[PDB]
Amino acid sequence: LPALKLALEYIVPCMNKHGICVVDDFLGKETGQQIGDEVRALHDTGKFTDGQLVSQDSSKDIRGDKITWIEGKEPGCETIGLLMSSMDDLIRHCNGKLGSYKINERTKAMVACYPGNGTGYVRHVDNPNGDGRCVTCIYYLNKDWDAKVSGGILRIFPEGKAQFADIEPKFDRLLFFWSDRRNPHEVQPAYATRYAITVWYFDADERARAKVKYLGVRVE
Ligand SMILES: O=C(O)CNC(=O)c1nc(Cl)c2ccccc2c1O
Ligand SMILES: [Mn+2]
Repeated sequence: LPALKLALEYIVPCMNKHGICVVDDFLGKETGQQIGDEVRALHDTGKFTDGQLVSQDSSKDIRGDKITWIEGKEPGCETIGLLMSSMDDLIRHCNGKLGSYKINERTKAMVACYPGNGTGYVRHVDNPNGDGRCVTCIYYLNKDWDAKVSGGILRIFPEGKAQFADIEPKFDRLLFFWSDRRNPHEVQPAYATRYAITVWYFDADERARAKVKYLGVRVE
């Protein structure tokens, strides 16, 4: 599907209505599997961190999600860069229709690997203090994921709503949601290796004034 039809007929109305939007089969099996291959290659060659220290004898320490930051131009990351370009194309075609936000900037990609040792990620808000991030975009890479046996569901707790939104981390699934306090969320314990790629998109105004908050030119 062209970035434009998805954006205009699904992503814009869904984000303005629900603030949580899922696109399945975003890039297709061939491209999705190549991205999976690149991510697994990064993992197998030690490009990830050792993992979030979950509990602290140091040999018995439990570590959780591993991460690596990817620009998309690195050797062996070109298909990740293609994913990032595709995300950018969608956001570009949503211009002026997501909230009243103006998006002209993003982060690098954060590739995350939950190692499958029963660790997850605690309930949190991505941007609770106004750092400029307005949309969280996550792409999942896990073929034939069965949450009934592997866990790893993303559970979102939409504000003002007495309800859960449970999202399985399915292969070739793209997810968008508002990054601020509207969408507290958690990753339930994962019992199999679980990969995802996240990009955050900035609202230009919030980012500009965030620079005032968290602050140079020489004076002679
Ligand atoms: O992977 C998922 O479905 C959802 N993950 C997250 O919400 C998530 N959020 C943050 Cl802020 C971090 C932050 C650092 C490392 C991993 C994260 C993560 O997986
Ligand atoms: Mn998060």
